[PDB]
Amino acid sequence: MNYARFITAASAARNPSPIRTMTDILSRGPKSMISLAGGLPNPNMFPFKTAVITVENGKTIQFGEEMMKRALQYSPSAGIPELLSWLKQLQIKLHNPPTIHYPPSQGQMDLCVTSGSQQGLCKVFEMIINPGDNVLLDEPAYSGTLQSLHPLGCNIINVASDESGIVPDSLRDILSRWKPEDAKNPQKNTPKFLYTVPNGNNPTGNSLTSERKKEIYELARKYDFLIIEDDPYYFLQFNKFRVPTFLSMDVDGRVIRADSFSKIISSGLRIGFLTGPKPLIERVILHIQVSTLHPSTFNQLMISQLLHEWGEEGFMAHVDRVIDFYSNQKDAILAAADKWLTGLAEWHVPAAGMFLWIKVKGINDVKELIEEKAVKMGVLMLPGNAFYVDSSAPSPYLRASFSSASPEQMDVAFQVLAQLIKESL
Amino acid sequence: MNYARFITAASAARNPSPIRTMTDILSRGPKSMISLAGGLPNPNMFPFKTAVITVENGKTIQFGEEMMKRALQYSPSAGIPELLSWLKQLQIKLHNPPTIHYPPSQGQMDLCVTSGSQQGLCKVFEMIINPGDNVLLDEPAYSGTLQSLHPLGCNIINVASDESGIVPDSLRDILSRWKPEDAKNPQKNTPKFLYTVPNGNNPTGNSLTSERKKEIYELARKYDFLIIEDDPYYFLQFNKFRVPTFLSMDVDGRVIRADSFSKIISSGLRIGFLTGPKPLIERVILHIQVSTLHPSTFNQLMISQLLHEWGEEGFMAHVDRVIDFYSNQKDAILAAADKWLTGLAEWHVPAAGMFLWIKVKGINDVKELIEEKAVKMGVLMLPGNAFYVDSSAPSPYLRASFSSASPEQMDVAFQVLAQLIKESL
Repeated sequence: MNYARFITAASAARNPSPIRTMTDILSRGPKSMISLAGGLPNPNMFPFKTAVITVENGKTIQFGEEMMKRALQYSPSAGIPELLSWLKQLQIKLHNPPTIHYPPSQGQMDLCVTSGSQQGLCKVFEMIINPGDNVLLDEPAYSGTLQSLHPLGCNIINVASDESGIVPDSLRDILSRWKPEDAKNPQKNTPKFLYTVPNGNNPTGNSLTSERKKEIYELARKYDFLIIEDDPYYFLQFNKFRVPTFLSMDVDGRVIRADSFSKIISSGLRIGFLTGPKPLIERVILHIQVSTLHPSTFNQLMISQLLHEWGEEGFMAHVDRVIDFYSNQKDAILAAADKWLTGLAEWHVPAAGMFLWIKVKGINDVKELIEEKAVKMGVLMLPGNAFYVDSSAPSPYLRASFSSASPEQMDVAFQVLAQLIKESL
Repeated sequence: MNYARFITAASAARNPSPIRTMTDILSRGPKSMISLAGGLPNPNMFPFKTAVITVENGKTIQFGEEMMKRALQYSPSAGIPELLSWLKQLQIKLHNPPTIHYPPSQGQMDLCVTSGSQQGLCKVFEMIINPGDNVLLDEPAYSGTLQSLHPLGCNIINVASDESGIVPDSLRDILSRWKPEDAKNPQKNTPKFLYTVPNGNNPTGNSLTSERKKEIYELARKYDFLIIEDDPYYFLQFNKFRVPTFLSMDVDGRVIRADSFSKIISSGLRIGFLTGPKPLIERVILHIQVSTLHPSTFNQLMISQLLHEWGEEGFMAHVDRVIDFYSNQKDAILAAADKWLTGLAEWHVPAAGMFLWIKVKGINDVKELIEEKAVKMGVLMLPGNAFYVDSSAPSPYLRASFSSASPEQMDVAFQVLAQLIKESL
């Protein structure tokens, strides 16, 4: 409703970078006209000439001479138009956001392709946070998010969470520190946003329920804060009826969503995208315009041509193949845990994602148990300390990945782990 | 010497992001050991399987099944090791920096592959600048740099420049506002750095001389500021004895250099690199670790395999082919200017780069002359207003690109331009 409340002075001060202003009046109008105004290098000098990329369950992708020249040249900061248009239709199909036809100033849905979803998130955090600002999130959280927020000088207020994600009652009690009208008061420092990973949180594997999302959204309206929906495992849910997203219920235009292709299409190509209210997305684009400029044109065209030949049907079929693999991996690590860790640890079944979150009984810090008996016993898992703001506190938790291990390796790994628990206890 | 003076509180507060700490003790030591600690998605799910990329004057690049899996997966934040090692040897060959074997803390040379050179520059500006800080540069300057510095709240102090770049006498007079010891004084606000494009400045085309670089470096030592050497046209110099760089004379470890492949290899692949003192490069890497994470693995491997088969010899031969093309383009636009604009405008011969900088006689603002008689006469060039901090001031300058136009198009464009000058005058 008043987006200036969520934009720093520095972010609001950004102005558009003109690599389109004079290259603008060239297509339409006088088609026979000469322009010595662009800042583009001559692509005929570039050494790569054609490309052929094979695809499993898809048509081979080919860049001919002219397409290769485009792939090797600058492109628009928000992304190439055919990828933006395909992704916009995907978001309408999956989430039907209420904001599609809003006026720009009151939150019209807008998309920005980013160089990985984390780039979008980082520039969103930078857009909003002044030192001393209060922000809300649930621990344990992705260590990369915690390391991104740390230098911004915000106070991170932990919201309680359980096996169904954020607990609305905890959020409501935290917010009772303020009155709703304090959000309009410059002195009061009400929280600027709530950040969460609603599906398959890294490291816990837990996901929010539909009922809790509705409750949380009502609190976000009442105290007027944004919801940053960081959803990189949205396409890795094992339920296969997906819970409606915050974006799908965002009648106010207060949700910024980050989607990722890193887990289903490619992490190395560095292509994700943000969806959110136009005034906030515009601030991110302007920051991109003076940093990365745009995501790799080559990699966007690879993905765009894949997605267009797949169609939404082929995309969802690919998603379902990937879910099938990870769900079988999940069953396998749960079976190994059932056999070897029962009575020595506790865990919840992951609802989505790639990780199993294991609490060891009768030990206060597993960092000693793991890092010390590592090279020794030949097994390695990740201590949970890194997923809390205070990583120095002791943690009895371990994060175990099931993305790659074979059932044999899982059995060996947990056999070894079980013996150390019984020796250290 | 004291790098903390050039690092903001927020930048200094960044800590390493652990996507290597536990994936570390896996290669060496116990080679038979199981790790459930990584955070990598399974690359067998990714849909692209092989790639074949043809190369002019080079061997065809092929990604087989295993190389493709690597290209589609996360990689180190500073770049893939074989690209970093090749680029390090290139920098030693071209610049033999004095800092190669310094201790890390006193400026050991370090490299970071970035997602385009401008990303490195942006994160360097963000690393250094507090609101109110003073910075030095020469106008006219690249509009993207000006738009990057504007929201950071620094005072930009203009240093005089002529056809040989920055004028040392102007820099010395500006610096006489302070005493050298003021650089150690928290209250005095001596300039943090000098930024310049030393070869083929955009928009002027002018380049610094060797004698002036030595003078400028001595001033940077005396008043202890950094030199940010933004050199995207280093490989597009028409002289073909290249002037020694600031990096080549950096005995103190006070130079941060940005190199670009955007003009010679590819702008769309978004691959550049920073070279500088390890403590400052480390701050940039940590920021990358929470934003883009790394440059596209796929595109790095494309470039790395090209460069390794070329060798330094094949790389320099490619550079010389590109210089040959742009120098012939330069001769062509100068010929068209000689024929049609003589007596109506003044220009200096570009020493490097892609642009001709034209001053129109007897008119105060060419923005009216160009933008209004655009669709009309069918010719387009870029008003110079965008390359000054105060873009509202009138500018009699035009930037004309010679990267692409044919000699015919240049003749037509300047014929049209000449008539408007004679009608408007």
